[PDB]
Amino acid sequence: VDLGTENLYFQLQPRRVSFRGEASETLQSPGYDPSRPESFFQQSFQRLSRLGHGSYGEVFKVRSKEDGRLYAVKRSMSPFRGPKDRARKLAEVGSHEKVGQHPCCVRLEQAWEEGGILYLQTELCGPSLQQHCEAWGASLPEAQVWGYLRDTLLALAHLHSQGLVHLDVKPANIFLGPRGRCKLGDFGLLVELGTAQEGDPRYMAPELLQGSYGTAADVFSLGLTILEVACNMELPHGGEGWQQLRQGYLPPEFTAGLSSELRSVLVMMLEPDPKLRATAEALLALPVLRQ
Ligand SMILES: Cc1ccc(O)c(C)c1-n1c(N)c(C(=O)N2CCn3nccc3C2)c2nc(C)c(C)nc21
Repeated sequence: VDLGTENLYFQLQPRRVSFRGEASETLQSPGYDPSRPESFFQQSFQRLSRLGHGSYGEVFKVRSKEDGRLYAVKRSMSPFRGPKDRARKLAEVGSHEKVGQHPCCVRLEQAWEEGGILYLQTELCGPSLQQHCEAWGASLPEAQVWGYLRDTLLALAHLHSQGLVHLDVKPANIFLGPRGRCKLGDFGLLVELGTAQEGDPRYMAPELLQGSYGTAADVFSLGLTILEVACNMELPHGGEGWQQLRQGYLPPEFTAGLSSELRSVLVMMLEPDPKLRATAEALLALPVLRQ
């Protein structure tokens, strides 16, 4: 109703977080007894390794005591600051669910809050596309690039058909599947056009400087994502180089080795004018991007 004015503006029992509807907020698991002081997360999972960390919190590789299967769990660092912070963190679950089952989107298994900490349990993926390129140590071969471009386009087509904008497409937010596949993840910044925060400046669509939000923004971000991985090219967060990449410039020092076909597709994705920029649907229809 109105975030920032709540009665009791100022929970040691876990509560399921869902905007889908199931009615059962109560969590249970083998290995979990709510009368013991450890959290649901502590009692219900074997934490195997830390996959990542930052200001947001941490991600663990875990084995579920429920099914013996491997998952990734992301947890927030600190208790919610208050109801706006809580509403903003929970909105990730709403967005993640709103996305849905799509094979090119990271699948959310369940989410819960406890002690003001938010936990999201997803499928365990492979490394991020950024981590993949770091391990590769060079430009990805185009055969790999075509598969990751297709997969991430399928993911964007799925979001965009539903009026959803990811707003933070980049190698760090794309995760390897088996067999040269990948999945779009990190729906924390996703917005629903015409309803109710900024992506990585290196990948940001030029029209966002004027607050012009649209699905086209994601196509531009994926353009620079693919340019980066295909050319092993570090993207500037600002200055002349940042501007040039938003004026149709492809640096010849990095891009001379691109196939005409991959170059042509990147030019359509990097079109500065969001009204002229190709849609994900339009790109997936091109014979060069089928099967
Ligand atoms: C948990 C979570 C909730 C929401 C959501 O949108 C996403 C995408 C995730 N999510 C995974 N599924 C990760 C993962 O599965 N891995 C990648 C890192 N990595 N390294 C080796 C294997 C892996 C396997 C993962 N990793 C990190 C560092 C972050 C920040 N989130 C990740």
